[PDB]
Amino acid sequence: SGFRKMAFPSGKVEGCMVQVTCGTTTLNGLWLDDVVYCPRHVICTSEDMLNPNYEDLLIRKSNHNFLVQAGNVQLRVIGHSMQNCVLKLKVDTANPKTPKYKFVRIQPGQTFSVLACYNGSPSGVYQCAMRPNFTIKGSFLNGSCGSVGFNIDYDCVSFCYMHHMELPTGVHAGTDLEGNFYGPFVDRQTAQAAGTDTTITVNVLAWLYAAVINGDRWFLNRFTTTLNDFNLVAMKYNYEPLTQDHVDILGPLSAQTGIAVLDMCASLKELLQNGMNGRTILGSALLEDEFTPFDVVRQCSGVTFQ
Amino acid sequence: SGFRKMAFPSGKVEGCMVQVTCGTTTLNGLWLDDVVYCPRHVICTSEDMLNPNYEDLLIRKSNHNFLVQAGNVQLRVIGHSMQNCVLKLKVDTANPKTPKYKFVRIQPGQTFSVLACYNGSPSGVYQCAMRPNFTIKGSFLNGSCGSVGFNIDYDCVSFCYMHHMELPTGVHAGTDLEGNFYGPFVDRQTAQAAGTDTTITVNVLAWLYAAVINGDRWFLNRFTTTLNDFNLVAMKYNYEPLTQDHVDILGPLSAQTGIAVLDMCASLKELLQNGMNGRTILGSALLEDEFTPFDVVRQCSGVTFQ
Ligand SMILES: *[C@H](O)[C@H](C[C@@H]1CCNC1=O)NC(=O)[C@H](CC(C)C)NC(=O)OCc1ccccc1
Ligand SMILES: *[C@H](O)[C@H](C[C@@H]1CCNC1=O)NC(=O)[C@H](CC(C)C)NC(=O)OCc1ccccc1
Repeated sequence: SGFRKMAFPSGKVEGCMVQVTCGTTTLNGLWLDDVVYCPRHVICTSEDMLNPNYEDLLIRKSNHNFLVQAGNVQLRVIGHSMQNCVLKLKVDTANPKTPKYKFVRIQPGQTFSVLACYNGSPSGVYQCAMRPNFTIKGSFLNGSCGSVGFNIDYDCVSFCYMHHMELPTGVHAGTDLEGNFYGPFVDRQTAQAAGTDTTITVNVLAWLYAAVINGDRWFLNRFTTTLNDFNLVAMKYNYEPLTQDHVDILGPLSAQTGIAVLDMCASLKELLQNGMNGRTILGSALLEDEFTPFDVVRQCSGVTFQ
Repeated sequence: SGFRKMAFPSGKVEGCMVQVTCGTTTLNGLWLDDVVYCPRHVICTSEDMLNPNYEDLLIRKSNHNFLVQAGNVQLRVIGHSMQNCVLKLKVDTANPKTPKYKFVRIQPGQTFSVLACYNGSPSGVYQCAMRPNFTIKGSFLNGSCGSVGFNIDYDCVSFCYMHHMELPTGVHAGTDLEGNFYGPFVDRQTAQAAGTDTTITVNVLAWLYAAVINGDRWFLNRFTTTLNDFNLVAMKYNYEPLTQDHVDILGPLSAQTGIAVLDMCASLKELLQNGMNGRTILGSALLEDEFTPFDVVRQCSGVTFQ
């Protein structure tokens, strides 16, 4: 037993990280088949980035201005192009270590693993949630751009995120691998505005279910509640509204625990109005919202990939 | 910026996980060169495990009773032997994906990444600390035995932990890869006693330094303290005593922040006596102690492996 924030095994993605250089900017790219993907601001200098005209900047570049390195061996750029905020470099060699993969645009509230990279070299892996306001709470330094977020189902790697920028708020913003930002963000060095962040209610419930599965059962109470009775309390506390579709997603967890979902909502309601009184749940003094119901079921049994 | 609990990239270790079967028990083994390492209780039935005579149980086994599988391909056992609580299976083929590696016995307070495995197949990765009482707070289900904990320096994998058992307390116990348990534990299914756990003071300070590096600076105060003045407060709160060698380990973090270490101890003293007053530090309502000073410096800049 036990419950930990768990990332996917990163081996399949490690083999796809390369270094992309152009000017003095170096960052990470993703090498799949004969195409390298990286953030398009690799083509900016430090002055460009305040309001870059990316089309005019890319025009001044040719294939040989793009140095791509995988370890110490290397590809040549036989073509380049811009798709939204990513650059695609067509290269000599198809990556021999290309995993089965898809590109997916994930939804707010879903989680993924981030392989943090510097100079094309993997550095660490951790789990993140796409916040309701389309930011992530990451760990990214200069050079980290082009690090990717992914899920593994099967032997199949679903890439969902490429890192581009840190907002002066301290949280992080990026694109899908077609180069479209999550959220309202643009790739320029300007003060940019994330919305109010809300707590992912269905994730908090799933973690309360994980807590019961693991012996933490004190918060379980006497009360019950209705869906709209709870949703009134949810908006008081900036929790995203709970729907019937959320209830049904929790069905498996409800059936393994024998605790009805709105029995679980009633415990959550009192935690929100009464606090935790200095006690803890799965070793945390806060309500955790970065576990999806699938994360919980995975970890609590299943938990197996090619 | 930002600060997250980060595991090492797991690719090098994924290639070493195999399935070891003997009877109906299946668990994970580690395949390095032509030797497979796994917990010796793979040779027990469900009745043996209450007080197994491992030597007498191993004698009834021969090489062909040990089914070792790496993916779907497979090795033959040309020799077996017991070293402390691990079985070593000499096998046909040297693992083509063997990384450069060493076996190390880590010290209390150090951290490592755990690659959780089931049926020889990697499932997830997360970071753990060896507690002062030689347990870890893990996430392990049935079948997880033989999963390993490791560090990466270089391209060099330092294996330090193999998982064996869950204590009725809920925390986890295991051996080094020479088969010697961390702590007083034995591999039998008996109620077993971990000591009082203490908080790793030097790790908490390192995380407070990480907090200051990342903008969380409210806890920084006015006071100072002496080493033994702090150590009196530390034993009140079951914190391990702070020594001069701990101070010097924190030197780098002190010099990047400009905050003297016993200036940092004074802030920690007031957190311990006054609580956090419902505020948070790096998004946590508790004092975190599973980051070493090296973890902090790694993540806060460096953070790069083969
Ligand atoms: C790409 O490597 C970099 C990632 C930033 C670096 C600091 N923390 C991150 O997540 N992205 C940028 O530098 C980005 C470039 C624009 C053209 C998109 N600008 C940016 O994110 O400004 C925020 C910032 C810059 C430098 C240090 C701290 C924050
Ligand atoms: C090895 O796969 C297994 C790992 C346990 C399984 C449950 N959570 C774990 O960490 N180890 C054992 O089953 C161990 C065998 C002895 C001969 C060492 N016995 C044990 O740990 O008992 C505790 C336990 C057993 C089953 C479920 C929950 C706890």
